[PDB]
Amino acid sequence: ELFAELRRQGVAPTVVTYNTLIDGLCKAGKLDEALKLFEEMVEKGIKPDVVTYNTLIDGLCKAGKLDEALKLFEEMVEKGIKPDVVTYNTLIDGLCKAGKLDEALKLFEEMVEKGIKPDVVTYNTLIDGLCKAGKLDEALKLFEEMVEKGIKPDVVTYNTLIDGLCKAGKLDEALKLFEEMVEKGIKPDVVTYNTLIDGLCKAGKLDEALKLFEEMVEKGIKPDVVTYNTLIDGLCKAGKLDEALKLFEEMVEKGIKPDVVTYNTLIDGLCKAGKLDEALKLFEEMVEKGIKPDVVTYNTLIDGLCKAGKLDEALKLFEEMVEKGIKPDVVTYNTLIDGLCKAGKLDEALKLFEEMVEKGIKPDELTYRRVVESYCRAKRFEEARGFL
RNA sequence: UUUUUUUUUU
Repeated sequence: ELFAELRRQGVAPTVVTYNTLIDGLCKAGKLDEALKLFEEMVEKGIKPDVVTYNTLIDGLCKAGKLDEALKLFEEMVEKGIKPDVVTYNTLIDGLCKAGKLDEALKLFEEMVEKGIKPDVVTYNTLIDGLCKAGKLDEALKLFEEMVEKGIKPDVVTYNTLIDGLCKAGKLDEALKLFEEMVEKGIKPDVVTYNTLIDGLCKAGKLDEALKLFEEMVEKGIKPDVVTYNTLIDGLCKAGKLDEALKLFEEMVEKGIKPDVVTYNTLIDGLCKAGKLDEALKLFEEMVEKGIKPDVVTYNTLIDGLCKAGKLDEALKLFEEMVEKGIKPDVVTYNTLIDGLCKAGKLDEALKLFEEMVEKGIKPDELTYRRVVESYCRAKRFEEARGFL
């Protein structure tokens, strides 16, 4: 509202004010209103700049609308508004996270071709894409390459590689790398410790994780919500749910405020244990304390109910889910498809795939495998061949 | 004023 008022008087809105606003709308979520602000400013004769483009482009990548981001990239190049190292960083990230690492490497080549030097963020972004694509190998290569270029690895560089190494099973390497970053002027942070803690929990070394938690508290590094979500998931997975609820209480007492992941993590643990009551209790409680269940909450509950054989209840939560405006995803659909299919409700399952395709959700491997399976033991085999 | 790392669901 302050905008109209500022206009009203004699203050001509800058491009930075529109950029600030558009960023706000792109974070707050509402993308299409951001686009609308873009058109409004274009109209008023205020020229969108390279920051305007980068902002919208980022927001479109993170709304899943990649190809639209690329439309905007095209458009900015048409206008002579030259993409900069940030434009390319944004797009490289967007491509890596949409499973198009090869195209990302393309943009990486191209920016150099245009006299744009990759910076520490470019490298961090690619080392992350590389790791998450299984290519630890290439990631470390890149880590050598950036030092060759005189670009100084930062905390994010080390955090990224510590994580990749953990995820590949190489806990010992991650630890040695942690030591290396300390032996340098790089002070680890909450993320370094959170990453290491997660790595220790995943490898079944929960007490080493708790030790490390003590050490970060000692070293003056305040644990955050992620720290506690990580230890809570570790305890639930280790089968120690009492202790996890204890840590939950404890974080509330330490002034850490549980978020949606805290609640999903607990709901998962309780569902997996078969304590579907306590789980539903926490679902209602989170809504009560005003923490909006997302798609993972409902997915988690639905899978808990299907696994218990409470199909009706599960389906019901799917309905309530939609009615609350919560948009399903491929996980929701794989879960119900799976559950229906186990129940000899292959027809409905197929219908669920139909709807899935009709709302604009990609089916993914598991969906394919699953509906093929169900089509088979049915048994309509030509029906499956045509479905693929 | 915009871009990179850690935790939860099939």
